[PDB]
Amino acid sequence: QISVRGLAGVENVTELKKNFNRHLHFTLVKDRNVATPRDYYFALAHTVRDHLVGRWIRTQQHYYEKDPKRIYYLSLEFYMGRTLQNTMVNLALENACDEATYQLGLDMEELEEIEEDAGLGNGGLGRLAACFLDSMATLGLAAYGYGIRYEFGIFNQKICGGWQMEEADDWLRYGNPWEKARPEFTLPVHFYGRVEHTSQGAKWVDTQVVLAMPYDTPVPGYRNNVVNTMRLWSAKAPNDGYIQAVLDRNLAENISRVLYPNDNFFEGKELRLKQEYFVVAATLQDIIRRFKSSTNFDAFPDKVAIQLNDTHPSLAIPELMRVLVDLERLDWDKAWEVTVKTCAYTNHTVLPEALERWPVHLLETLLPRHLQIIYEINQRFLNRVAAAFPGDVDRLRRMSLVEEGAVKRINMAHLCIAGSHAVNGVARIHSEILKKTIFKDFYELEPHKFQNKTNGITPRRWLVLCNPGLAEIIAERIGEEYISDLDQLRKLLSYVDDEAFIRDVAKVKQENKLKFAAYLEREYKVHINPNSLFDVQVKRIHEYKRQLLNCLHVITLYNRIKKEPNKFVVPRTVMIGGKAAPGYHMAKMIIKLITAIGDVVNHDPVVGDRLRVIFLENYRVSLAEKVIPAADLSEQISTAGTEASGTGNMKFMLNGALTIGTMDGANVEMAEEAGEENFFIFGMRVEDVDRLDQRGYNAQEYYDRIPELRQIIEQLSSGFFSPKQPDLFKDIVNMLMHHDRFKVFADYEEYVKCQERVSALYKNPREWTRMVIRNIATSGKFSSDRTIAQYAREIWGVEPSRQRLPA
Amino acid sequence: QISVRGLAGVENVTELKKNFNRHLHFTLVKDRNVATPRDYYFALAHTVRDHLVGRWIRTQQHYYEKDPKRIYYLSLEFYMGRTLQNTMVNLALENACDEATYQLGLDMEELEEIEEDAGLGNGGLGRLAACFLDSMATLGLAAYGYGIRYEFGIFNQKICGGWQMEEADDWLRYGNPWEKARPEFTLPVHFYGRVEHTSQGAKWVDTQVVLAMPYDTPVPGYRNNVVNTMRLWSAKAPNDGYIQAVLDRNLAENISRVLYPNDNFFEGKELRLKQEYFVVAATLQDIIRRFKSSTNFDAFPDKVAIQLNDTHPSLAIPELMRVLVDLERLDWDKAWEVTVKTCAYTNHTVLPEALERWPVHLLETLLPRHLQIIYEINQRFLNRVAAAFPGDVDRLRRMSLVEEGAVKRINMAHLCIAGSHAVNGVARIHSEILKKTIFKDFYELEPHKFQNKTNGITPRRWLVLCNPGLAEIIAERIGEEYISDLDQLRKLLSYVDDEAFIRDVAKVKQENKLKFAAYLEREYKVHINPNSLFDVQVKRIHEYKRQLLNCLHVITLYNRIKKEPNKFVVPRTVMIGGKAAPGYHMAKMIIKLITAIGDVVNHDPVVGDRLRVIFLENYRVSLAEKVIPAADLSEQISTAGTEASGTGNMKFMLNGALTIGTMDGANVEMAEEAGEENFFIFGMRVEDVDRLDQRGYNAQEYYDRIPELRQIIEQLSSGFFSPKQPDLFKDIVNMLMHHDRFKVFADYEEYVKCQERVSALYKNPREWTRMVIRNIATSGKFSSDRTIAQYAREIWGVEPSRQRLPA
Ligand SMILES: OC[C@H]1O[C@@H](c2cc(O)ccc2O)[C@H](O)[C@@H](O)[C@@H]1O
Ligand SMILES: OC[C@H]1O[C@@H](c2cc(O)ccc2O)[C@H](O)[C@@H](O)[C@@H]1O
Ligand SMILES: *Cc1c(COP(=O)(O)O)cnc(C)c1O
Ligand SMILES: *Cc1c(COP(=O)(O)O)cnc(C)c1O
Repeated sequence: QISVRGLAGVENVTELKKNFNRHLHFTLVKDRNVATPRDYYFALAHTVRDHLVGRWIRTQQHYYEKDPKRIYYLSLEFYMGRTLQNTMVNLALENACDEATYQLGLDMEELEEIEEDAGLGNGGLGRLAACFLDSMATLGLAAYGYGIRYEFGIFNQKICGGWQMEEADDWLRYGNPWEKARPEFTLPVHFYGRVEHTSQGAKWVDTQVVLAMPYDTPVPGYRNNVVNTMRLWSAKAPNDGYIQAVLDRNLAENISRVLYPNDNFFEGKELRLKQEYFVVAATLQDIIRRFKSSTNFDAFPDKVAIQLNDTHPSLAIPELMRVLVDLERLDWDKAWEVTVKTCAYTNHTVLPEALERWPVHLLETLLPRHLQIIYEINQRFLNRVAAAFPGDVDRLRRMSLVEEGAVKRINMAHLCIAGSHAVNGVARIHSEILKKTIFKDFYELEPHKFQNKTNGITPRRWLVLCNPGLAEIIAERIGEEYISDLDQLRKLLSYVDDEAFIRDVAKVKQENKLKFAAYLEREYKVHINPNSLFDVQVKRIHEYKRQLLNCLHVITLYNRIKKEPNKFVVPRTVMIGGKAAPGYHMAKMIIKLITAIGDVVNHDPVVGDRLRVIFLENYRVSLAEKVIPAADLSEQISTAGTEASGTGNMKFMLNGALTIGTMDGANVEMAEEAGEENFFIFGMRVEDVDRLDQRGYNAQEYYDRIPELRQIIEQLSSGFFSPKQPDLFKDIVNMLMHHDRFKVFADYEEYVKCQERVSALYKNPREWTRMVIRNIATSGKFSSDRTIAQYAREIWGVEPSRQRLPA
Repeated sequence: QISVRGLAGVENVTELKKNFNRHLHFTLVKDRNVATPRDYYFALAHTVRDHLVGRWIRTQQHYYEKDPKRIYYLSLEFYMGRTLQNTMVNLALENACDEATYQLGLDMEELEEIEEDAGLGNGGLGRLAACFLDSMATLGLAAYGYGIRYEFGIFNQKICGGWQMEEADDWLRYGNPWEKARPEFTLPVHFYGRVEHTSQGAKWVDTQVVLAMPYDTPVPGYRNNVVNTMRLWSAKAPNDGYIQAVLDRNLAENISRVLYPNDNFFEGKELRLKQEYFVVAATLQDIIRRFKSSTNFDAFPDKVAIQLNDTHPSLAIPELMRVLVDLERLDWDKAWEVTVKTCAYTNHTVLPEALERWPVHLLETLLPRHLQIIYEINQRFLNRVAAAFPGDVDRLRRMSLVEEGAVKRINMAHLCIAGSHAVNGVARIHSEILKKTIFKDFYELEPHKFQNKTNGITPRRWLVLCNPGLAEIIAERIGEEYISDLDQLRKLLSYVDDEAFIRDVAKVKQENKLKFAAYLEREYKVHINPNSLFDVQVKRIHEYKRQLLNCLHVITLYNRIKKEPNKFVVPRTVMIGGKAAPGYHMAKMIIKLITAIGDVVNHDPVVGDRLRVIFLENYRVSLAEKVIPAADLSEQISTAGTEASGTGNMKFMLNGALTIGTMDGANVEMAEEAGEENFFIFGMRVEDVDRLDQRGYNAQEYYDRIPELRQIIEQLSSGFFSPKQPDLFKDIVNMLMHHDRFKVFADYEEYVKCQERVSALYKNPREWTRMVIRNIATSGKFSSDRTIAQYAREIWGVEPSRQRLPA
């Protein structure tokens, strides 16, 4: 047992054991003679859950009595991962439960692996919402996460013949012990219909009704006895030939059936629009209901803050207006004032293919009243623009919420800026780019609205939970206060020359690598050398993230070895993992390329154990918790200006891996905090990318001047990596040579050179670890607690608290 | 008084004072009432000189008794600089003399400034010979420096209208107290004539005779009581209408009149050839004379080692053969064996315009016998090549000592390789380049001959003498042993975190900068800001050294300031100094450009004291001793592969300045010793340069893709820096754009970026100094004591000794 894992008191261990047996008997209806590991997992989950209830009920009762300003975080994604360990950590029950299960003759680690990941998200945006809920609870904010309870989350990825195969993520199959259905709070949501203009106001009639049933999941703060709520809505058909009518109920319930598996890509499908309005409509009614139970809505913004995670829940703006104007009968101007002061919008990308632009004909059929409200909002907004910039007709066209052309569309991002009192980017460089390019016109009109809130990650799940060994050696030196005040890691700088510490940090990493190297053989049949440098790139597969650049390097290393076999080179295990969106052809071709390279490299006798290429299958939160602690090198090589922030980069930094990356997103602030000398930065900066675009990017030029690059392209083209199918990678080569939007070749030389400097430092164990300590010691700024404290003070207008609520 | 400067004993101070007064009276024939500072300088010089005599006579007597192997270093250049302080340092008389002169009411520092530099050299090659003599004496080797006593050394440089003006360096005007004329050892040297082939051997007859009169100068080792000799020959006409015949004696004496002012450039003038044979002929007779007084010449190589400093003294090979064969009557094969085992050759450059290729018609008229011997050597050599590489006729052509064509020439470098048992480069990268390119054929034939001997500098003149403050704070921590065992500076690494040391190192530098900033106003009328970063590039003006790249950066800094005047930038004083060879037009245009930039930059009100451009006039050894200790940034930016070694770079490193440079010459080994992280490396490596040449260097490409570079070129072309003469710099621009052999534009971007990282570190005083300490601490390898110990053991076959000879 380690200190950070809490006390294993005699009274508590005894209590846990009896409650465990009580649940196994009464709850699971089983006896030790027929119970399986899954049954044991559930008995434990129910036991731990019992400890949350008391705090959950009192926290909510507390908010009712004190009536603080409530924070509503609306998101279509909450990438939660597993809940058992995180709950034990936040309640300081980990050692007690470890001990109790030990005494019952069970291995708690084994049971934890049985829990299904709650994969209600795609990647960064979804996991950010999850980290935020943890921090909001840890900072004592009266916050509520609101989203959709998808029956099927992100698909489970299977690799067949080196190709990605998708299969339904039936995460609710065995039940979810963490959620509590609240059928009594079911609310109606309207679709279609038409608008009627009577004497006293407009009415939305003849609508199709879909019920929204909420499921509440507890969100415990870190050892402060605060337990907030994440409310997820489930679609249900109202109860009102016969057989077919009953079977068609599934049409309405399909709304909460599956999570769209696109990350950073907009797909204008009706079902997706229905999901977006569904979460918005149910949530707002719940918000208003709670408010009226605290009617002049003038105080609404003083009691309510609604944070829009990207534009997905943007309909909250016109829906709030609809309710205040049509139902509460407030005048437009009063309603608009309340709406703007209540809403805030967070942008997460600048890529054009990711911005939401809904066809007017769709909103026209599905939400006729909202379209009218949007036109009105647009009308009044453009009048403000016209008055501020008289005669600038092109500005009017550029700022309009309505986009003209082949098919009229509504720019949801413009709608969010107009209807929010605050708009923020997620990293300094990203926020600046927003003001300089994408939202320049809006920034000129209302400079005060634009802010920055650099992303962060929770040190609970991303350090204590996944890397106990590191959290322990750190605690031994500076105590445990850093877990909820990560800035204290700075105190570790005074140990950079401490021989003992250096030895421990290195030891922890080695243990993590052995543990992971073992895991890889266990549940996947792959052997790797634990002494090699663990070079990993895990994140969704996308061209802008440039897994292809990583591939080029790997192939370069291979060609160099084959060129001079008996020459020494630092051993490396190159691990790449991530899912590709089902309809993203190029993403799927890249995965194939990666496995294809592995097929060649991993079986070349001459390479030996000096180079290994492994594709990490089904990358997800639970897997991230395993690979990150075991990494030595973190690949964050997106083309400068494309990765808004990135969060995986922060996880790696906090866990003892060095970073090789471009000056993109949060990498810039990370390098700034640790010192550029302690980072492996390379490639074009944003400015260099623009210059190249002015000039015109011609990949052929690099192909002609770099022999090693040429050799690689010719290997791909000739079928060196695809014997049976010589032209298998023709699309990739064609893209790289003629239409590479991300300039892979432009950063190749500097990337390869930078990688050489990495290998050089790895040869000096002591100095590599010392640099590691300098990174870990300055990763404090990247805690989501800092991020949330900034949102709270600069946007929501509430003060975070570290005060413990009574037991 | 500081410790490293020795003891100021009461008996010695009293003795020095009386001897000072004795010389002022009896030697200078003056009294205190009419004595000027110069008279005082001479009284002091004679007093210090008296202390050398006893040791000088005993050292030579010692070599006579013990009869060790003698080392003869032949060089046409010995860039000695001043001798007074160096002598006091090596005899540990500095404090005593400081005290004694103080008591007589005189400032010793003032008197030292009166001594004329012995400028018998151009640059690096000449100063290397000087450092070598110091180290050979310090290592107790029986070594003799042999050269020419030029009446006029390197010209004194005057800047008029921003242009270089040359004026005779009449360094002997007031007399040289250090030398001792030895008219009794005068030797005859022959020129012209013809060859007669009699029965028993060939005879060189009807020659013109020129006498060689030697002047001996003492070379004291560091506190070991060893005093070696530097013998310099002076040309004298034999004593045998009347008036004109007497006046024409000057024709013969013109041989030792002036030093050719070319550095790294071959000028095939007859007078230069006469100088080369003159030093060789007189020296060899002296060597043989001394040997016969120690006749089977089989032991000659066991008692004699002749080191050829470049090809300038290459005629030593055929001259030795001439003497052994024609005069001593040894058979050719025996004579050749002795010659090869006796001679060793050091190459100092790979630039084609620097290699000596003498026209056959000149050697034919001036040295008919030597030409015959050279043909014979060539003949027998090519027979060896033919036998080793049968049928390779092109190799025969490439290796021939005789070059065919428009005008037959003799490749002196090929002659040296054939007639020497050892050939060495002066830095690892240079030595490798010799084996891979320039002398590849020779390396293949005789791989054993090729070696490397990385250059070094003497820590006596280049640390103790010019930077007493630094030598003192170092001695305070690790003692004084490092002065003759520089590797001990490593011990300073354990003080890199020592707050006291950091403060002292920084303090010493600040004092040096104040001292120099003051000097600049004193004897030159220029004011500078002592708080700015001292950015200096001092060395001979040449295109390969790329002072032009430095200029481009300076202009860039200026344009950036003018662009954003109120933006903060680290203040800089950019100092550039160096002489241009009289006939090197481009070199003279670069000097003009530098002063022209200064004229604009230094008088722009907006720049203020943030940027200053100063051209250091008349750069020479005595000036180097002043600027180097005061530098913060050392510019060593030659195009990769062109600077064989460089030595100025080492001086700066030993004196606390950081280095920004290319991976050229010794810079590579310096970075390797200190760690690349503690060096500011940038630009193309040798390999990148070759790739560019394969491809074809097109400067226009850089001009088109870099706006800042374009702006600079257009400023130069339009006359921005030359109002009255708008096209004044047309030649420079034309060269840069169409025929730049050194690829200035190719390294511009990376250079400017690297300079930004320098400015960034300078903003952090503590970390800049810590990096400085890491440099100084690892500069040990660059002591000429290490270099000479390697020559001694690996080439000359003698063991260095640190044993003190009796008083
Ligand atoms: O802000 C959390 C992360 O959100 C990511 C994201 C943005 C979207 O518009 C859609 C999906 C998605 O995962 C950005 O790519 C990351 O850079 C950023 O760190
Ligand atoms: O070896 C001492 C230095 O000799 C220099 C030199 C070489 C020549 O062939 C002629 C003159 C001259 O000064 C090289 O340029 C330096 O790189 C080298 O460090
Ligand atoms: C942290 C995380 C991400 C975000 O990673 P980036 O590299 O910033 O894209 C995506 N997926 C999972 C499962 C994560 O844990
Ligand atoms: C050391 C020295 C040199 C050689 O300098 P580099 O930069 O190596 O060319 C030339 N001249 C003088 C006066 C020197 O002291």
